[PDB]
Order: sequence, then structure tokens, then C-alpha cells
Amino acid sequence: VMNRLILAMDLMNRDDALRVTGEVREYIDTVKIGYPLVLSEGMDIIAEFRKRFGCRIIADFKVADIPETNEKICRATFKAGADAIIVHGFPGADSVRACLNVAEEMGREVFLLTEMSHPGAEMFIQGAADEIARMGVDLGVKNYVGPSVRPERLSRLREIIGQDSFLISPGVGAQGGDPGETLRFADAIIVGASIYLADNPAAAAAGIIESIKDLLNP
Amino acid sequence: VMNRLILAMDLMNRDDALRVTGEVREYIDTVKIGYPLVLSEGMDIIAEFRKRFGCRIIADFKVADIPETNEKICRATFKAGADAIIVHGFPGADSVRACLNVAEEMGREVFLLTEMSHPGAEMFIQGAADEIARMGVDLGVKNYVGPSVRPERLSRLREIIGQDSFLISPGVGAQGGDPGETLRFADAIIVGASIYLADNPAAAAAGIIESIKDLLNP
Ligand SMILES: O=c1cc(O)n([C@@H]2O[C@H](COP(=O)(O)O)[C@@H](O)[C@H]2O)c(=O)[nH]1
Ligand SMILES: O=c1cc(O)n([C@@H]2O[C@H](COP(=O)(O)O)[C@@H](O)[C@H]2O)c(=O)[nH]1
Repeated sequence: VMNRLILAMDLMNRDDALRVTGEVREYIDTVKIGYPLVLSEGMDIIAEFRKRFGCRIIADFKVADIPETNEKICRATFKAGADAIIVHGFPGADSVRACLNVAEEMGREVFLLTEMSHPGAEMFIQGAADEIARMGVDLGVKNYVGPSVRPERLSRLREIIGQDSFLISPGVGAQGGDPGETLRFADAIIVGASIYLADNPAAAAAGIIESIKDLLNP
Repeated sequence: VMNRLILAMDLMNRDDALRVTGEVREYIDTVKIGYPLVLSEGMDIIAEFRKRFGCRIIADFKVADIPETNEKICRATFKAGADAIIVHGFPGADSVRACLNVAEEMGREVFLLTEMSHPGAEMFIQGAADEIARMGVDLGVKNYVGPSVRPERLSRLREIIGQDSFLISPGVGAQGGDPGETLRFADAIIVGASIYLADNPAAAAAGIIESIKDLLNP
């Protein structure tokens, strides 16, 4: 992940999407694309992004259905060109395994979302996060997503998943997470509104990259 | 819901979807449309279904993001003409409230998914299900989704939500739930593959209904 910085492109608008991303392409080669954009402009928006930019794309679909439906979702997502897909753990091991199977059958990647950055996450998710993380480990998951906003559960997550696993962390910028601190445990940070909304996308990104310049490489 | 029967249109081919749904319109006026089809053909498939069949559409997106992102998803979804959207409870009250807001601010409905039909659901969901349903009641949620395959959990769900709430239940047909016993608690059953993968979907819909006959009306 170039500069350890993944853009969360949640603009809901094909033209502003391709424009903010084009304006920051110099700084990032990895884009997270979620339902805000995909439901607004269609799954073809993924390809148009691979063409224009030759970036990597993480489909942030928070897959959370029964195993049979999860398989269909993954299959469809990977057909539209996504390099990876983000899957919920709370639905349990069979739902996560359904995604893993399709991923490998198609040589792509699954990220397991173990925990979330918003206040409601404390209600049910936080209490299960350790067991969801261990479930991921037992399942052979290598990629994880954890919240930058509470650094101390990132650390626990790192404990459980080992330094072998790849960890990416949202909640940076808009939600108040510190990029520097997050990267103590996370391999890459995810940043949305801080970049794509601000007056000067390019400058907001470069300001972020400077702030963590001592954390770049390799 | 006509004949208390909701078609889960999980065909991923547009042509096969528009056609099988066409063949059962006699029997059903409410279609659940989920990500298998939407990710294959686009959000426009919802409006198209609406302007061919004049049916209510439940957008089964198992919304499960932070509040900010949930809002964008609900807006995008309702703008493509969905009458309702299905939202996960596990991410907590703020995420669910986020959807309830767009819905109320757009005269639409939210369904709260409290518990699921697959074996994996026992891992984390089952243990939180009562508390998630109670959270639903407190938020003022009026529509719910619960699994037909675990009849004692349905009964339990009905206790908590009241007879005032609308309850729809999947897992009938393919996953082994019986329509009759389910409707003892649920207002409507959801049926997917046991209809849409049948040689004569029309026929299959009738066998379910004919067999449901004593539970029809009002
Ligand atoms: O726990 C999580 C998991 C996420 O995927 N996200 C996602 O990360 C992005 C954060 O964007 P923003 O930088 O504007 O806060 C959003 O797309 C959101 O859905 C999150 O905020 N918290
Ligand atoms: O607990 C649940 C919740 C669901 O939404 N569903 C959905 O209901 C439908 C059931 O389809 P089928 O009748 O072919 O089993 C699928 O779209 C599935 O994702 C489910 O099976 N169990």
C-alpha cells in the first residue's frame, strides 16, 4: 500500500469520485470503495477505477449474510474486479469461510472486520471482538480491519492476529484517529472525508503523508 | 403482503430475474431484492422491478456500517425506489437510528434483522438477539426479520416486539423451515430458491400457498 494510506472514496457521484481520486492519485495506489458510491453509480465504477488509475480496490461491503448468499456476493464482487472484500465476523465462521472459499478459488483477498470505530460498536461488537479475531485466525484469515479510534483494542487485535497478518484501520481524520499512533499497530490507515471533502484533496493527503513520513518504508 | 409470501429474488441474471418474477406475479406483490442481484445488475433493477410489476421492494442490504455511512446507504437505496431496507442490529443503536432517520425523513420503512437462520448465527448473534430486539423496540422499530428455522426464537422474538410489529421470516423452502409453523409467529414468509430454481416457479409458489391456505387473510 503506497504511503500506507488507503483512500475511503465515499463520494456518491461518479464524476466527483473520479475527480477527487484523480487529484490524489499521486499519493495513493489503494482505494476502498463502499456502498455509498457503488449503490449510487453501479459496480462498473470499480473497473473504471482500475482503468483510470491502475490502483488496488478494496470492496468495503461489510459482507454479513448467510453462507450461501455471502458466496454470491463475493463471486459477484470479484467478477467486477475487486482485489479484496471486507467481511463481517459477527455472523460466525461459516459465513466467513464462504467468503474465504470464493476468494481463494479466485486468488483474491478477504479482510475480516473484527471491531468498529463508532460508539454503537460498544453495544455488541466490542464484547465479541476477541473471539471474532481468534475465529479469523483459526480460519486462516490473513487480513484484518480494526478501528483507529481506540488504539488499545488495535493492540489487542495485533496480539491475536500476529505480525504476519495485514491490518488496515479506518477512523483517521474525520473520526479523530491519529495517523501516527494508528500505524504503531496498523499496516495502513484508511482516510475518507478528511481528504475527499476538504478544499484541497492533494494537500490534505500530502499533509497526512508528511505527518507520518518517519513511518513510511518499506 | 399478498398471500403472506415474499419472493427472495436472488437470481444474479437480470433476464432470469425479470422472468421468474414475471411468472409468479399472480401470487406475490412483494419482492425482497438483495446484493446478489443488485451487485450484478445495478440499483436501477429496483425501479425496473417496480415499473414492470408494481410490487413493493424490500432492499435486503443487511446494512451494517457506522452511522455516517449507513445514512448514505439508506439515501442511495431509497432514492432508487426501495420501499424498505433491512438493517443489522449488531452494530448497535446509533447505526440503526441512522437508518431509521433517513427512512422517516423519506417516508420509508426499516426492517431490523435481529437473528439469523444459519448455523454460524449461534456463534455471536444468538447470544445478543434478545437485547438487539429490545434495542429495536426502544428505537421505535416496527418491522423485524427473524429466522423460520428456529421456531422457538421466533416465538421469543414476537414476545419482545409485540403483535403491533410486522415480522417477516426467511429460511423457508431451501433451508428447511415450514411455512405453516413459521406464520404462527411471522406475518409473512420469505422464500427464495425453492421457488426461483424450480422448473415451474408459478407452480411452486402455488404449492406453498395452497398449503398455506388456512392462514391467508386478512
Ligand atoms: O469501523 C469502521 C469500519 C469501516 O469500514 N469504516 C469505514 O471507513 C470509512 C471512514 O471514512 P471517514 O474517514 O470520512 O471517517 C467509511 O467508509 C466507513 O464506512 C469506519 O469508519 N469504521
Ligand atoms: O437469517 C436470514 C436472513 C436473511 O435475510 N436470509 C435471506 O433470505 C433469503 C433466503 O433464500 P432461500 O429461500 O433460497 O434460502 C436469502 O436472500 C438470504 O440471504 C436468510 O436466509 N436468513
